[PDB]
Amino acid sequence: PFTADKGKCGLPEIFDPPEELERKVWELARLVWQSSSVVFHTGAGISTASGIPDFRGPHGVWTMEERGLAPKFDTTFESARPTQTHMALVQLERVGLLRFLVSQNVDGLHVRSGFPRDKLAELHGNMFVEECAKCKTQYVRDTVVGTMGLKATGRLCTVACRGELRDTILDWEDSLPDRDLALADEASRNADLSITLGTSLQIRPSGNLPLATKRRGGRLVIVNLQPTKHDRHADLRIHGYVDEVMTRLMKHLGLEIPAWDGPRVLERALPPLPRPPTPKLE
Ligand SMILES: Nc1ncnc2c1ncn2[C@@H]1O[C@H](COP(=O)(O)OP(=O)(O)OC[C@H]2O[C@H](O)[C@H](O)[C@@H]2O)[C@@H](O)[C@H]1O
Ligand SMILES: Nc1cc(Cl)c(S(N)(=O)=O)cc1S(N)(=O)=O
Ligand SMILES: [Cl-]
Ligand SMILES: [Zn+2]
Repeated sequence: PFTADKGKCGLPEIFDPPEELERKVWELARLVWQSSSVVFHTGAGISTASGIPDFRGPHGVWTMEERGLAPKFDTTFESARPTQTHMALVQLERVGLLRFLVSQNVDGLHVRSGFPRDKLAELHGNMFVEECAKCKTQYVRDTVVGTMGLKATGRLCTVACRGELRDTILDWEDSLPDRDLALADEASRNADLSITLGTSLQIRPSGNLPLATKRRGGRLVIVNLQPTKHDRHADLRIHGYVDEVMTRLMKHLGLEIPAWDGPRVLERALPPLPRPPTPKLE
């Protein structure tokens, strides 16, 4: 924990100028239109505009620690609202343009946004989620589960079990959940487009999954203000605020970003809603 490798922290931000930013989000739209199977990979960068500081940005948890400063939260995890980017990802799944969502975020915001859990891999856990050791039944709580590191929460399974409920927050030494990692790897490998949003891609294996898309001629788009570990491997790197990128993209795709009704859990994805017809491309 103390010596744990926190990676490259506080690298300078890159800002694509407006003309170039506009061009690259139109190119992103084209890649989304052309793709049979789109997988999104999300990290701390997608929750910064809700007041949750990232890890390795200029004011990241780890960056600030490295300079002897403190991170600053503008929300609690319970009062955090899903961003435009979160709500855009809900809509893209609803209209069938998102096959799978792989997240490193423990903030519970994808679940609470109404994103279907059967299309979500939560690689590092979910702070609102506790799991029964005996029957592996998961409980999505309305409050943060008070422990980390897969500890006993003090609550017992209510399954028609009295099993010990434990948090789902990995500590440094913990293996990733095999179900989430298995499904994330399968999605990434079979995707012909992987789009990274607000991740520096420094954590193995989470950060390596988008590269798996590149096998058998898949395309990789990295959306990030800072450089990322796999920048060289990207077909497209967009240096801009993920909210500006996702709003411009939804506008290109002719989709509205849906209203957040407040914290809501959806276990299973629906058949796709209607979507606009595809533009002519070539
Ligand atoms: N609004 C924004 N728009 C675009 N990029 C942004 C924005 N805000 C931040 N960024 C970028 O978002 C990126 C966030 O990168 P990192 O902070 O490493 O977060 P991770 O998800 O990859 O951390 C992985 C794990 O590491 C931890 O130990 C935990 O275990 C994590 O789950 C930066 O490069 C920012 O430039
Ligand atoms: N950015 C961030 C910072 C912290 Cl400190 C935590 S944690 N360890 O308190 O869950 C979680 C996140 S996020 N939004 O990536 O889930
Ligand atoms: Cl909190
Ligand atoms: Zn149980």
